[PDB]
Amino acid sequence: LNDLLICCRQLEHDRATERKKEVEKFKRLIRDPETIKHLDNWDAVFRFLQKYIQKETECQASRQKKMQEISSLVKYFIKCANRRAPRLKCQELLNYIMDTVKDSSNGAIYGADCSNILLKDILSVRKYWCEISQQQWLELFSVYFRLYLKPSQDVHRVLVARIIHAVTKGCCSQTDGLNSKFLDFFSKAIQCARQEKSSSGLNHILAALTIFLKTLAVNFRIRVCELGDEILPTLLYIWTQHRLNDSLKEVIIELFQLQIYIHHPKGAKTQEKGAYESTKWRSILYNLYDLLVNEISHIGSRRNIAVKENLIELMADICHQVFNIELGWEVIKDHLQKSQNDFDLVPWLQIATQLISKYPASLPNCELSPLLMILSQLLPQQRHGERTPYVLRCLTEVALCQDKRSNLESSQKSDLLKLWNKIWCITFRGISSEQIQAENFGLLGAIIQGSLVEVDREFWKLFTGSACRPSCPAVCCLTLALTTSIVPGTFSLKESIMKWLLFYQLETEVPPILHSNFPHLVLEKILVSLTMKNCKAAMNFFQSVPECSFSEVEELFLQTTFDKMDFLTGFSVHQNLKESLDRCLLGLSEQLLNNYSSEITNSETLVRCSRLLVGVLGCYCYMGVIAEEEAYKSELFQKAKSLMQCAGESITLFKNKTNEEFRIGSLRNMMQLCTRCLSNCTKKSPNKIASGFFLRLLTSKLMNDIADICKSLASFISTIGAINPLAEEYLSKQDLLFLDMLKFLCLCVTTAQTNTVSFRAADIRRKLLMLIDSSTLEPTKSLHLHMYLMLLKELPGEEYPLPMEDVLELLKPLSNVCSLYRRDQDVCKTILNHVLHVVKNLGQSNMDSENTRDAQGQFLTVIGAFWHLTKERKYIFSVRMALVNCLKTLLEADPYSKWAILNVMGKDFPVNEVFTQFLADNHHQVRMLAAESINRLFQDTKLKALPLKLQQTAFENAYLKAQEGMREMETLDEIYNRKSVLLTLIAVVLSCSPICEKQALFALCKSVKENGLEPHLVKKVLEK
Repeated sequence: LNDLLICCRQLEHDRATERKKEVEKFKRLIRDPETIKHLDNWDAVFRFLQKYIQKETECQASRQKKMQEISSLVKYFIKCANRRAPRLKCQELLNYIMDTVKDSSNGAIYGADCSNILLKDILSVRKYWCEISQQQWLELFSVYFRLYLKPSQDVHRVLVARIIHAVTKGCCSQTDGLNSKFLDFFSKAIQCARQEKSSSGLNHILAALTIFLKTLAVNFRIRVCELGDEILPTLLYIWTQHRLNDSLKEVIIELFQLQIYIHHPKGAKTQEKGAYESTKWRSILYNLYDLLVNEISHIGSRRNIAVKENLIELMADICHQVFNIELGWEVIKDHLQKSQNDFDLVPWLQIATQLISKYPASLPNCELSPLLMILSQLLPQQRHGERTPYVLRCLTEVALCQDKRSNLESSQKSDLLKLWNKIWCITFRGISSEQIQAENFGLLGAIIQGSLVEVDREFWKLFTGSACRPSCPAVCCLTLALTTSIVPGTFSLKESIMKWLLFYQLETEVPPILHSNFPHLVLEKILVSLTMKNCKAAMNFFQSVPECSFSEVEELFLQTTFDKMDFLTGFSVHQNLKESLDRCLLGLSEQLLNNYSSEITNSETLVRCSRLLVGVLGCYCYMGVIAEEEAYKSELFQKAKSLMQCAGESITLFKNKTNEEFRIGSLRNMMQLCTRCLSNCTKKSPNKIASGFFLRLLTSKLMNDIADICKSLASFISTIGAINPLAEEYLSKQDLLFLDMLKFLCLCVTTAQTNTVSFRAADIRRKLLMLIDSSTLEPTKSLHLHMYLMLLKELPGEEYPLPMEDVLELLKPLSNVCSLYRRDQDVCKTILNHVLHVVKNLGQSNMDSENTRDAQGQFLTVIGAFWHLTKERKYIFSVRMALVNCLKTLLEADPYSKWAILNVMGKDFPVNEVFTQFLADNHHQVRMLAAESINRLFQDTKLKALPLKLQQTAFENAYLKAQEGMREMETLDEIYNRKSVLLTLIAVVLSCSPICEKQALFALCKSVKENGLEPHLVKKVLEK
């Protein structure tokens, strides 16, 4: 250490001729013991190299090579300094990279190399990706945009843009964003892009602009609309003039879609329904429709003749926004009719299909009949063409749209009935084709569900014999045929259908139903209902049970404009058929059992068949045919248990040969199947009873083997910016398998308590908690973070809480984990989202021992640390939203704040008082989440109300906070946003509280004149 420093000082003090050899001497001076003893410093040798460079650069073109050399040297040094871990501090290295490229004296290749080091070594490391402050991000963005905007053109310009694309992604996701005054830069980069044909970095500049606009859309929406009005004509001109590179057009389409989303949130058409309108925007919309219409009739817009879907969605959005120069469905019908070849006809079919599906009200009922006639004329060509699957999908969308309308005239309905009968006649013939089985059966199901065509006896012949194989579309059409019709008697047809569904090929192909996954409890319901006295009643009874991006910004816009307000809103069975079904099931199960081999036979097929058996039993037990106790003694249960035993030995084999990789593919599939076999929902349904039967299937040995393999698997050892540590690309096949079996074990432990099972849930839960033991758990490891997060999310349950010791063990590693990932915003948000599920077990103070108090304090200190850091401006709006959600859950679990008090700096804060503070936040999303969730302060929400004084003081504090947020105030967007929060809070209080109704109404009356609330808006709220 000291000797190395002395040698470095001597080399630095040597003469230039001596320094020439001293460079190589210092390069070779590094060694493994030197690095081992140097772990802390590296900054000392960094400044040594820095003054060496500053002295060398001062002393023609002959210097250029030297520069290259020294560049390589520092690069090599960096690669040697940060190879094992990022020991080198980000700050001074960032300033060095800043000022080496800031000056123009350095060579262009030197600047390109320095930018290469910046991109590949600084911005590619998560730690440096996080420790960069907001000022550093803004200065790097500014200087690099100045570099890009320079008139000098080289290859490195492209590499400049890739830096900016990175920098913006680092500025919009790790800090509170960059100021809106930076919108000029991009605008400049756009305007010059009009002149130069090269457009070296436009592909990355526009992609970074998309991220900036997405971040800058929650606030300053009018500013973004004006920016779009400014730049969109230039983008249209670029599209028309440019060489049309696929990446550039793809990014431009994304920008156009973002602009449409911002202007028309979720299809808002009129200004009074949430849309923002301008004359320039309307002209832009018409020009962009013309551009898309022209560009669609191109070879590259798509062997395959289908236009890429993003173009189709953009075209459909534009058409919906410009349909009422006159535009309408007339041009679509004309293009559908006149076009001869399928090249120019498929795009219009796709446009019509997407427009009808996304906007069912966009097609007038007067034009429905001509469209149906055109589609019927387009169906047949005596054979199967390229256009047929698209025509079938368009017809399916039309059929689904028709059934959603009740204002249809009788003459119109009777005319459409004839066309639908003709359509059925056309499509039913030619159903034997395997290529369009999905589309054909989808059209048939759409027609049947709406009762558009009376089902004939020929239809029921489809699900018999070898006419068609059992598939998801065919079974989904059959489950609607049973729902909306009665099977004819051609004891014979029902038995034939049951045999067709359960037809097993004798002696080695698996039956088709076992081969492919089917929707849960869909085959079982059909099979059970086919044996019932009244098939249609059984189907309807089964169907009557209840089941268990930029969209958020559009919802926030709608809430801000107040167009969206979430608040203020026994049977009898044919014995012969029942026994025939049991005979078929026994035959299939024993056929699987005998054909099963310990090595070659698949495992997910056995699990699928056992799922079918237990689903049939659960469907029978849901009705009055069979009780649970008798179902436990049925031969179907024994066959399912044997199937489970056969499947378990596949896991048992893997328990020893963990090194295998081909086993993992099947093991993951079978784990997913077993996971979806269960159901955590508690409402009585066939799903719950089937899940109970499947729970009783599992044995103790299989569960112990799964737990042992999970224990073993945890002991093992391009992208724009740095990779998220929670990213899926860090997960190997074994890691994914471990995550699957961990979820399966968690579900089994959670839902075992309701029934009586062969395995002990306590031991498995003890092993699961042993997985996150302090000695073994390494939070920095990617797999261990996922495992801990999954355990935090899945283990707690309000209905049957964890023992307080188990909850204490669960929260034990939380503080260290949060300390480790303090600077990572995404990981902090995920941790806050996942720790919210502990509050349900935490809240119950029935066993108010030392353990309950300890667990409550342990959770509250972690939440208080996050709140204190948030007040210290250490977290972005996403972490603030996660914290608001956690505080909302705490308020739900303790309305009176008996125990939900967080202590910071020796000061106690009730959660109710803290939650009000977020009403005056600097981000509109957090404000409108707090305002929308403020109803927890007025009702128990466990729907009893709260005491008079508590409600009064809560409303007074919330109203004062909302007023204060307004008071401390180009800026039109902020004013509108603050008024929206005030009005939303008052409306929520009015809707959720009869005690404070008069007070809220008087507050609204006062704020109409004091805070300048727009009367036309509060009137709209008051009408609702």
